[PDB]
Amino acid sequence: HKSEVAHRFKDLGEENFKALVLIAFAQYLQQCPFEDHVKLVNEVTEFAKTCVADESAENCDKSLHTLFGDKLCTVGEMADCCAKQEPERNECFLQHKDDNPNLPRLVRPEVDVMCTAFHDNEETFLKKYLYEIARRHPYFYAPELLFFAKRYKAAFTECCQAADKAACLLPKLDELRDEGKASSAKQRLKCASLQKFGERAFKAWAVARLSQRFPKAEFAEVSKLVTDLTKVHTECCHGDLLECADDRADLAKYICENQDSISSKLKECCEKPLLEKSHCIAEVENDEMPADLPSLAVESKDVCKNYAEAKDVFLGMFLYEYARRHPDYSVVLLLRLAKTYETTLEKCCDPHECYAKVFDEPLVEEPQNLIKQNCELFEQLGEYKFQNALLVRYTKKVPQVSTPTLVEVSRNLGKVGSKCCKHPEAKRMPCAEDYLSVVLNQLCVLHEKTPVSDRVTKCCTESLVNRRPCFSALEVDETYVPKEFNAETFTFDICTLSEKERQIKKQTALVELVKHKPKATKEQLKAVMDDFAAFVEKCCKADDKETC
Ligand SMILES: O=C1CCc2ccc(OCCCCN3CCN(c4cccc(Cl)c4Cl)CC3)cc2N1
Ligand SMILES: COc1c(C)c2c(c(O)c1C/C=C(\C)CCC(=O)O)C(=O)OC2
Repeated sequence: HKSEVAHRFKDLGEENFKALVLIAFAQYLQQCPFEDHVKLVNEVTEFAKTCVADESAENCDKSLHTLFGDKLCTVGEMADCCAKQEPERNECFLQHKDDNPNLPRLVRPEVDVMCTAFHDNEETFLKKYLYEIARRHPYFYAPELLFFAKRYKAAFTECCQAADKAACLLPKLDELRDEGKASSAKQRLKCASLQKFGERAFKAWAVARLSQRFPKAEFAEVSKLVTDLTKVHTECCHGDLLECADDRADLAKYICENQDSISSKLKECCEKPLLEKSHCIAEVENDEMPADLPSLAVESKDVCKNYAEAKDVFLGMFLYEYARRHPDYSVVLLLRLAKTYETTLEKCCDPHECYAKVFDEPLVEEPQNLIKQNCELFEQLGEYKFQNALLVRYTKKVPQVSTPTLVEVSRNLGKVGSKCCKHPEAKRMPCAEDYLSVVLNQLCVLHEKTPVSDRVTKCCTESLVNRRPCFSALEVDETYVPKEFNAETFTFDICTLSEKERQIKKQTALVELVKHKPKATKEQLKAVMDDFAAFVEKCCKADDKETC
């Protein structure tokens, strides 16, 4: 339409619009109180209704960026992003998006406290959810956040009328919260690939993953879906959230109305309501690959004639054909195979006798031996021992990395052994390798915020695919001569916290111990980690309390 806001408002409805806009505000200005934005959002919503009645009305033709930026610049904690033209302002807000914004961790009130607030003002409760999530996750998938919001509303609507509200609601919120971090982590990688590597980098990745999942589809179908997807995530990762959710609603539409040309596993995904549609398709299982499929063609003579007539379309089709056949090959491995074949086709183009042994070119043996060998060690140590085993070997590599970043990163890295070492041989690499680069991007984004090491940054700026191999061969930091002591930190209130929170601290000290004593042997190191745990347990099981 002529007016932009009215088009989105109509398509999405007032409910989603209101939610989508609020999420937009919370992700730009992450510091502003809950109440102050709510005021801004409703003003935009109320104004949105003006343009719906009549698009000709003043200020309606304005772009979504302009309208949003104007109402935000109305609220020493001043970066001063209110800097003239919209190409500058919006990109400014995008620039300032704090991955780790430093906000108090919200504590979870008692079940009875939360249920009553749900009966008082149910609207306010759900808004505070979108608010607090969008603040601490500025690169969260907005339309995926709307889905989680509804599920949040379902848990309270169901449990708070139960006999035992605490046994119902708590298992779920913990479940929702785990999925929250996962949905956030995964979506940050999609924004990193785009904004730090390029649209072609995102297209390539998308082609590969889709191909494995919709192998029954023709090439241009997947090619279509890649274009449509890239446009959704680009909109989302750039603040244009309204266009993001709107397109994604349209994306699922065109998909469910063309299932037979795409996949068979969308059967009941398209049974679920509007939001539940998008979520299902995103996670949908890989469709069975068609039987009686060729391999190659045994190299063709017209290889360089077709590679020059449509390079990307060829390489894309290569990627399509190869990925659709190998559900067991990780996207990272596949992109390596696609990049090894492209450079072979660049130098060689007697071409035939040059690119004959390309498919003979080891890239596959590396991840295989990686997963098999490590899951062995993970079975030997266990999650908390493997985490601990990694916390040392990684602080060793880069002691300069802040302890918090070392902990969470190393924590989440070990958790690979719990997630993917369960699957058969075939479902490991699509699980592990993919999940690894997600956690690896966590480090990169945290590090990029407060950088203190070149080795870490070297891998992050390098090829996204080569991140893992690069990080595994950073050697051990020798020039870490200064290893200053820490008096106050070791001094352990720690007994009112959950068992999980307790271990996290015990792991915080593990890093600090190596940061003070790098060359300290793991044999004398292991002794300290056992006693320090034996001390905390002993001095709280006793009537010492806060004296020991
Ligand atoms: O913040 C820091 C400080 C500096 C630093 C240096 C190196 C580094 O290592 C990344 C490269 C190895 C990746 N491992 C490979 C093994 N892997 C694993 C775990 C369980 C099961 C399975 Cl199957 C597997 Cl493969 C976990 C991920 C991390 C850090 N991090
Ligand atoms: C498997 O998820 C990925 C990942 C991990 C990456 C990329 C990617 O495109 C997708 C597919 C995108 C999806 C499923 C959108 C969901 C929907 O369909 O609504 C990428 O380029 O970097 C990494």
